[PDB]
Amino acid sequence: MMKIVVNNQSTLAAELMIVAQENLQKLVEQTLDRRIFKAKSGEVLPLLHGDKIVILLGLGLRQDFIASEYDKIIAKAAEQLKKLAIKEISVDIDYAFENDNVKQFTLDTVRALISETYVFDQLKTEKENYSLEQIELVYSGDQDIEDSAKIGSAIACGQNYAKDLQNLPANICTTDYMLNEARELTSKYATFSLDYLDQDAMAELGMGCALAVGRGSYMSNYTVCMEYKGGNEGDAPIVLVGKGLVFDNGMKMDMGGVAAVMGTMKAIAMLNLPVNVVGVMGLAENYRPGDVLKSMKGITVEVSNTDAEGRLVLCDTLTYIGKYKPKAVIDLATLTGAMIISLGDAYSGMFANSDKLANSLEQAANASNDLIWRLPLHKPYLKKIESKVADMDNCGRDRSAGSIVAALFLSKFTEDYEWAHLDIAGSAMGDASCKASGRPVPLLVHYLISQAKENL
Amino acid sequence: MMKIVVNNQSTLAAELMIVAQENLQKLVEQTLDRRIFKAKSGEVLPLLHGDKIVILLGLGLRQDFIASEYDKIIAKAAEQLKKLAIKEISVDIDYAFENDNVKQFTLDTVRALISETYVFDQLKTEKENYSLEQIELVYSGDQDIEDSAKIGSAIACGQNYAKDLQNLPANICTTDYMLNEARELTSKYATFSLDYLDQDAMAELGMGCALAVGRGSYMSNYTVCMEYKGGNEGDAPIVLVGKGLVFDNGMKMDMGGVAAVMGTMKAIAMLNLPVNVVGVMGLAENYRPGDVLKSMKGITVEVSNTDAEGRLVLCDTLTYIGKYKPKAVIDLATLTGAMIISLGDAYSGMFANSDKLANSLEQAANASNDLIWRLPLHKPYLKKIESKVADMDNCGRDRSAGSIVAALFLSKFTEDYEWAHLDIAGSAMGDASCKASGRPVPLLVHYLISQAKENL
Amino acid sequence: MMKIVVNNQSTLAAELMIVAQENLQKLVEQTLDRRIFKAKSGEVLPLLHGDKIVILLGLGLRQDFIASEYDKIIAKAAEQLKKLAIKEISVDIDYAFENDNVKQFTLDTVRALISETYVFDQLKTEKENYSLEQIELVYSGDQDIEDSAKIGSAIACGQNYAKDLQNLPANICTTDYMLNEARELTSKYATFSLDYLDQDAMAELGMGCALAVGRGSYMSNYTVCMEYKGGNEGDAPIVLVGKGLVFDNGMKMDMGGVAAVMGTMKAIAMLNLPVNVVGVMGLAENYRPGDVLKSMKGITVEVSNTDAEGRLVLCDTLTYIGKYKPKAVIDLATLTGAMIISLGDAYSGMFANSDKLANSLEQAANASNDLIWRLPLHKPYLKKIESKVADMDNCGRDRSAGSIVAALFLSKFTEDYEWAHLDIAGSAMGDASCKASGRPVPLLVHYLISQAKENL
Ligand SMILES: [Cl-]
Ligand SMILES: [Cl-]
Ligand SMILES: [Cl-]
Ligand SMILES: [Cl-]
Ligand SMILES: [Cl-]
Ligand SMILES: [Cl-]
Ligand SMILES: [Cl-]
Ligand SMILES: [Cl-]
Ligand SMILES: [Cl-]
Ligand SMILES: [Cl-]
Ligand SMILES: [Cl-]
Ligand SMILES: [Cl-]
Ligand SMILES: [Cl-]
Ligand SMILES: [Cl-]
Ligand SMILES: [Cl-]
Ligand SMILES: [K+]
Ligand SMILES: [K+]
Ligand SMILES: [K+]
Ligand SMILES: [K+]
Ligand SMILES: [K+]
Ligand SMILES: [K+]
Ligand SMILES: [K+]
Ligand SMILES: [K+]
Ligand SMILES: [K+]
Repeated sequence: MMKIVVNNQSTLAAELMIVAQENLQKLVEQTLDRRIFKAKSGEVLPLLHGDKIVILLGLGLRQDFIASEYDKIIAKAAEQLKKLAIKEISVDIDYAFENDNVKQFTLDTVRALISETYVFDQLKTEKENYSLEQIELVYSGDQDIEDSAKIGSAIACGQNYAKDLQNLPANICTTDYMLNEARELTSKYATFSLDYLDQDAMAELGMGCALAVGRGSYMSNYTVCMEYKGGNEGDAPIVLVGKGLVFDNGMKMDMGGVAAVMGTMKAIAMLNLPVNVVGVMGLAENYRPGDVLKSMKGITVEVSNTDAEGRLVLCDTLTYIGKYKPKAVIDLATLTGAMIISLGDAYSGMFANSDKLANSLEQAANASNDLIWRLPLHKPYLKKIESKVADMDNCGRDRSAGSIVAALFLSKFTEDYEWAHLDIAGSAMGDASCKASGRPVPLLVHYLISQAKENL
Repeated sequence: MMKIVVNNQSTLAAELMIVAQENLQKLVEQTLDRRIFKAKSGEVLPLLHGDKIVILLGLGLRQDFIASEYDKIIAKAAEQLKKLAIKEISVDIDYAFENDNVKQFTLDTVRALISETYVFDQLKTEKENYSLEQIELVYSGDQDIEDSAKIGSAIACGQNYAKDLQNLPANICTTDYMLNEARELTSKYATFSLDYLDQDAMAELGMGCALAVGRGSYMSNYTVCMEYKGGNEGDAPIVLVGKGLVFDNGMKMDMGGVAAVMGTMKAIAMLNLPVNVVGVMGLAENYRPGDVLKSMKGITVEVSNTDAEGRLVLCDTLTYIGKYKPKAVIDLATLTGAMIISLGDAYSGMFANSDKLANSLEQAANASNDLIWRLPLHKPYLKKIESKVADMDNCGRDRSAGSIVAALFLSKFTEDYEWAHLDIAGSAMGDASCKASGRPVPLLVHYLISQAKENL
Repeated sequence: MMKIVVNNQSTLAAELMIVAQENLQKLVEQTLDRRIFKAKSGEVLPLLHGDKIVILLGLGLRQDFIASEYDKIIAKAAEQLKKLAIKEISVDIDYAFENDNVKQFTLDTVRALISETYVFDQLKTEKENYSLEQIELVYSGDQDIEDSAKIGSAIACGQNYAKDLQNLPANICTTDYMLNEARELTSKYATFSLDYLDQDAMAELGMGCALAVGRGSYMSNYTVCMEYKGGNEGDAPIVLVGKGLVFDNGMKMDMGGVAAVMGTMKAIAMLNLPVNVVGVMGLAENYRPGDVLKSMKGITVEVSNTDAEGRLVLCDTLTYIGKYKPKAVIDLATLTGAMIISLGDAYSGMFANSDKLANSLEQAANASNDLIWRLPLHKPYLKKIESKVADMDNCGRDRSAGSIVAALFLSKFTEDYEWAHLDIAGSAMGDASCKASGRPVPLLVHYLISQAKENL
């Protein structure tokens, strides 16, 4: 596997010097060796002069530094690593910002490095044969950063797993494929258990909304539950709900919901978090316009928009998970294109029926720099999905407050939970980058770690 | 004019009873007179039984009550008022919610009544000949509500004026027409003064962005400044900047920016606020794709989107107002259609480069229930308007984070102010209601009143 | 200015080693210094180890090498040059392909280097302040390459000038601006003379097609002629005709036609070619659908497509240039979007009414690797522009054989010349690269040089 260690000097054959612009001069003294690299944000200079390779990466000035953009900077170094085929790297952070707290910066540096050196060649004939085998984090200060490195490593491992699942094509990534992934993941840890419903079970429960979305398909619906019993027995679990509609459209809406749940379950299992968590996945493949379905809850839904099938899967799943008597429920869905227009790729939009939960997610977002922006769950917009023939419509007649309307639809099914909804259409896919990001795995693991600490 | 008085009993020939559902029974005792009206939110029952007419209007239960929707409820009564031709009305609020603070509820009731009985028949041959001549607010409690009524009245007067200006057609509402409105408004109050630039003056200042938007038109550009010297001489003014691009398109983007500035200037003049305020209006009428302009600031702007001309007018105006050395600058623009998708009609989206200012606007929004939602001014999205041939583009190449991008463009021109930008495309026009609302006049007057009090 | 010299060893402080993969080993012996760079096509490795910087640039294997793509490879080195701020560079070509003839490779290397280090910051506030000041071409063989370097230099100077003109925005690049460029260029060389027609002159000649295209605009039409009298007096000139419709649309059709004429006139003036050449520019700015115009030739043209105005300018200009009694006439026009669909960015599509001329252009294209593909001037497609009300239509009723139809339209005006038409919509702009290329300046200068040699 990947070796992550921490040390107070650099001992590998290649080194990556991460340099704040205000520390450039000091670095120069310790070393126009002087003039050539100015340590500007994202600037990269590989010095192959010594027998050992040295790559300088600039951060610019503290006052211009947006932490949420740090992956984009590390990306620059990661290209050089791949290009020079460097598999073992010492990462010296002594010349970064004095102000920044080292623990989070360590966590982030390790995470971004492992994340940005990710490669997908599963379906290619020519293999890249490149990956990092070792990172030696080099730090001279007095702070304990060992664990931070371990966590950033685990998270990056989960983001990359999420990326794998988002990158698979729909004909390979079938509902059976996903069900098998859940089996293979749960088999690897004694703390895991797997429960799931097939169509028959789902039909006995009256899950009319979710079953209708797959009605026409050859791929079976499944509601898959990975119970991670990290915490004390009987303590209420945190439930993560992911939407995994194969071949979903809004432009294409990928597996990001379930991909991030998988990625998050893997990470917390690796870190062995002392918290109870259930990862739940609603699986289906893509029932005419105007049909009326009966949800498990018993609310009748007129499906006015055939494009909006993803929410139908999420509503029955959200009703079903109530059995867990969850302390919190967070769902993740590449749910609306409106989200990209509202916030772009940088933020996951979030909606919550609980200020306490919203706050915790906001703290996790600040800590991890996996950015969220809360949007208002504005009840009067419920009128936009009144229906002539049914209890409610699934979608408004126009595009206005689209994401809000979608969250409101779901909110009819979650009134008994403390609940948050992350619309990750932008944050998971990009907005024209079109690249799997593995988000919001980092946010969720920070949130879960914070909840796990509150346990002790 | 309109008579607003306050009294502890009802003495006019028609009465409007505003009834919380929890107080229905109590109202019945004081009076199937019983069974017929249930005081549901917005329910209306006119009793023409007595010689005096009595209209009952329900509020539903406290726990279901969204204050920001109160105009929609009052609207129901206002239809009855017009239909029954009632010009003098006693408004009894003793049966409304006990919990609600009476002062704000009084202010809101008076405002909504005057606002919702608004009529526009200026260009019609058949006149409605309807308006409220007198409201007697009836309240039995110990709170002093006289002033609250006066304020709600002034605000509604400003909203209606704003509605008039939004409702005028572009061929009547010329830049000259607007300039004359500013003259007529400033002539009515000793506290007002008028300064303005014509094209020649604007060209001497190098206002290349704003001048370019009107370059082709017969209607002249103007930058119109209404200085309201309510406060102590030499105290830094609050500057309100409005975008008034005649015949603007994004669907059509109306005069809402300048209309709300006008409405706000009228209201604070009527209330005689002890605060220094300058209302500024950038006027122009609708220069090919790809042109490069030099702003007054000297930044060069490639105009990639011919639709996005409104921001060009706002940037030069924002630079120009710096002369005032304003304590705060708030601009208002029906700027993007993206806003309607993000938030719909209920919220003005806001962006701020100052947390202090954002907070004050958030307090005003809470107080008045003229809702705002802060969106993030996310600097990395500046990349979306990098330009090959110029300092910057005016618009991104796609629709993503559109409103944010527009705010970021403007933010390049306001780095020296505490500054907020209200995108009122949704809140001023509706999202398919398509009706002038006079917003955000109510928000701005609350904000200004709060600032005026902090003066003493 | 730029210093270009030739030498048999490298004497500047930075060096660029251009390395064929089959010569990598040999280079290594002369020098894992070994393992790291594999000389793959476009691979770049800057060695800042010595006091002098050394950049290695790979070509891959001879059998995989497409010469027309060489600029894309040089581009890789040019980024490093700019990034390391290297202004003086020795370019060693001894390790390139043995098979390639050195003269053309020298010409191409110099041209691509100067072309790919081009910067446009005319309208920017922040200047790049970067350009090559000196290239020392290093070659150990027995071939005389001095002149080749001079020519490649002149051509790159013309391509960059063309790029400048394509990159200017329409509001800066007015018909007056272009007329002034022709004045400034003709003033710099005794061999140049300037004749031109304004609108009045054009109207006396009956140029009804060209005048109609600008009829509505403020920018005047001009037909601008730069007579370059390099050759013997009285010898028939080669006429290059360029279409320069400001703000033209098809997506946007730029100044590429006149830009390349300008660039070509500059280059041959610098090289002092002993050939008679007239560069002619039809200038206008953007007359309803269905109008009938009388061309100078007297053919009546129904303008069915308002988008197709560019050809109307070209037809009157083509008639007019007959006065020169030209030996050959080549026109260049970003004329159809169809071209990009047919051939993409790599080829200029060409049409000719003369096999002799087509052949010469094909030889120039082979020599310079400024690629052309001849398309058929298929007379039966003349039926697609038959007109009910006029001699002919300007455009077909559908998109089929669009470029061919456009060439056929023009061919009605050139039956007395040996004539070629280059549709450079793809080759000048890119197809989503969207980048000015300065093509086909290189092709035209090779053609002209070849014609100049045939003179002696
Ligand atoms: Cl990994
Ligand atoms: Cl959906
Ligand atoms: Cl939507
Ligand atoms: Cl609850
Ligand atoms: Cl923990
Ligand atoms: Cl009024
Ligand atoms: Cl705009
Ligand atoms: Cl937009
Ligand atoms: Cl400030
Ligand atoms: Cl006050
Ligand atoms: Cl040059
Ligand atoms: Cl054309
Ligand atoms: Cl075509
Ligand atoms: Cl001939
Ligand atoms: Cl020659
Ligand atoms: K297990
Ligand atoms: K199925
Ligand atoms: K949308
Ligand atoms: K006055
Ligand atoms: K004008
Ligand atoms: K939009
Ligand atoms: K001359
Ligand atoms: K003209
Ligand atoms: K086409």
